[PDB]
Amino acid sequence: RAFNFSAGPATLPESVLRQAQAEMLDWHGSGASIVEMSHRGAEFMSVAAEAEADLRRLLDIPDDYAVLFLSGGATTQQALIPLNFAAPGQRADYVVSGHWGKTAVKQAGVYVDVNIAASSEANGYRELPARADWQLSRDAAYVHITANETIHGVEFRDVPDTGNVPLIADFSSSIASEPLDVRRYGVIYAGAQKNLGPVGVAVMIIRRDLLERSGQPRADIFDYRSHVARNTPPTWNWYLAGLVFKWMLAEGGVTEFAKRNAAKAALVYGAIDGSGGFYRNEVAYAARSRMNIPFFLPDAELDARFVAEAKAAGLLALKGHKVVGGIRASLYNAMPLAGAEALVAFMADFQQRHG
Amino acid sequence: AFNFSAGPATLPESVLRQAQAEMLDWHGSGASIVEMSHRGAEFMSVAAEAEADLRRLLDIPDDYAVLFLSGGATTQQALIPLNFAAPGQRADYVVSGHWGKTAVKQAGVYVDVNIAASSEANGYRELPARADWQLSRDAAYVHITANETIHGVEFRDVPDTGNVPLIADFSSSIASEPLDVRRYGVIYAGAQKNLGPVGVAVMIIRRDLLERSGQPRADIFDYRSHVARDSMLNTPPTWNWYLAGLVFKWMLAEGGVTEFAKRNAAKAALVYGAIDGSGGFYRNEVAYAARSRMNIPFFLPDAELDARFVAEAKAAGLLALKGHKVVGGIRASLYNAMPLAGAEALVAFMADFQQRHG
Ligand SMILES: *Cc1c(COP(=O)(O)O)cnc(C)c1O
Ligand SMILES: [Ca+2]
Ligand SMILES: [Cl-]
Repeated sequence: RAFNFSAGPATLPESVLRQAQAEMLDWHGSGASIVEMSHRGAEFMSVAAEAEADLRRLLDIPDDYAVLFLSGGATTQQALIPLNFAAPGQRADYVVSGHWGKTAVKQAGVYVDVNIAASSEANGYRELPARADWQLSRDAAYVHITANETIHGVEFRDVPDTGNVPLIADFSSSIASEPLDVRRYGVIYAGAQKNLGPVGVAVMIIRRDLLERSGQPRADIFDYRSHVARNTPPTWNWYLAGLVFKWMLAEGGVTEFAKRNAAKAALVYGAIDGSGGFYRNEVAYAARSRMNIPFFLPDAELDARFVAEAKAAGLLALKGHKVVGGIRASLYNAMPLAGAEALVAFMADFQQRHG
Repeated sequence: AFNFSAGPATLPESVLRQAQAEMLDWHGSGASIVEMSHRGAEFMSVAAEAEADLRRLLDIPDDYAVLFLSGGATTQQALIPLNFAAPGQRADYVVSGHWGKTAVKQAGVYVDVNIAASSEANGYRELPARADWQLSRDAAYVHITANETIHGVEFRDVPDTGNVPLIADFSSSIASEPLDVRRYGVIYAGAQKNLGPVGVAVMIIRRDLLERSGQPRADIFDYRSHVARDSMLNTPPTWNWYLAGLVFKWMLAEGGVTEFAKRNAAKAALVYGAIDGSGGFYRNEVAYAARSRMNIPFFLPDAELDARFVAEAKAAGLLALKGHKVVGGIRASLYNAMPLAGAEALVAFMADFQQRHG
């Protein structure tokens, strides 16, 4: 098979893509395309309601959290979060463990007093900053973390304690990759084209008491309270997200993905750690991501040969991000265990031939 | 059947057929558009065609920027004052209907909105004379709604705003006829109306306006950064950009905006002809110079006959003709994808309905 290890867009389940193609002119036999459905018609309202109900069941989202499906990606929500959940220039704490947290900080500085409570940038984002050294603010509007740093392969494995300050977490690249204890969070959000919502579908899960905050002066379209009262993806995108949620449920839910993703990552790290130094991962063991695994061969020429020979072998999109170099194997929910097995077998053969 | 919906609009059948056929096999490549990286060479080539085709379709000069954006027209109605006005600066708005009211609503927190002209107090039937507009010398821009879908009111000219740039919402009429882009500071259009349900908004910006500082704002809310990153400042909606590009190609293959000017003038002339010849049986009160070519509301002698018109038309295969809830009546939307034959079928039904009920 052709395994697609792209960090973005994530590989989508074949059956989901096949279904979306097959009924694109004839949804459920109705004779009309999902693309041309009115958002307010009975047909699409059922699609949207099933998408929300299925996501709530997948992640065990309580009724006292709101669920939003949104356009504009994670970066738009990184601007809207301080505008909705902080007073103007109120302090907000950010923990920076990689590129996507830096981006979240960049959007928010205009609107809130952004405090870097901790950062691993000085060591090149090779670890999580130790919780003991975090410098949290008593009056912070929230503490923002990036659950899984997609470029740097750095992942939280424990929900940090932030006292009585709500925790806000960017789960773009790991949402629904394992059980998520929603009640521990003030806000969980995820951009599109990573682990959960496909093209054009960002997700936000919001503890409802946070909607009682004034926030900052803002247009209605930038007010989450107005979104919850009644900037949603196109219908076909929302329908595609709903198909993904149904697929995840059919596969066994987050109980199954926890086991599958742990197994995929253990195989790849095992292949790295047992390679006698030919493959090298530089992330602290306690922070090693299950979802995005960066590693390096002895030089960049071998890195390039690996990407090209892997591509020829049906293993796609393995070149690391520019700001890191090397190789990056992404192992999202729709990547089967067989794909990690195929990568590990290729890694063994490649080393036998070039090492 | 013919679908007269004001939104979402009828998509050309050929566009949906092509999109379905190559969903998993774009250009014979075996690759799906929905899984393409936006910075990969394949989708980069799609985005370049989409911009080139739109520039060709509307004759957009090089000193205007073209953006493809998520968030719809309402998002851009908040971003326009944040990008093109200083905090609290005067901004002039012309309200000829409900989409203008929505634009005012999004902007009021960021700029000192002045209603330079409005028809709200008479149910949006008629705008004041141009000489009675209260335009502000210090305004950051004048915002108009080119076509208002609920009341069927359209600018058939371009108002003179002096040296204050004109910003125009073309969601329901973009590419329905030639447009002299140079007469505008900003042209923008959300999806679902004359573009059809393509899932992306377009903006056309005179590049000197990007030299303005606007208001302190996140980078993701900064059109300057969107232009610098070619509408890929963050992850764009790729599939939707691709669908919009198919619509542009379809519009060019039909003969471009000169052909749609002819077709849309002919569809509207047929329907207004049926209204105007009816002896008052079909009522439309919009002054002729402001009559929309794209959304044509009219009223039967009473609401019971409006309901009979909707129902009997539906049974005749003429769909989605009920007027917006806030006005009642009938509304025939006649977007680019609606063929002349649809207007002919509607007018034949209008003649038979009046023969029977009148
Ligand atoms: C991919 C990714 C993003 C991307 O942000 P968008 O605005 O959706 O492009 C954000 N956060 C994380 C953790 C990511 O992995
Ligand atoms: Ca600040
Ligand atoms: Cl749409």
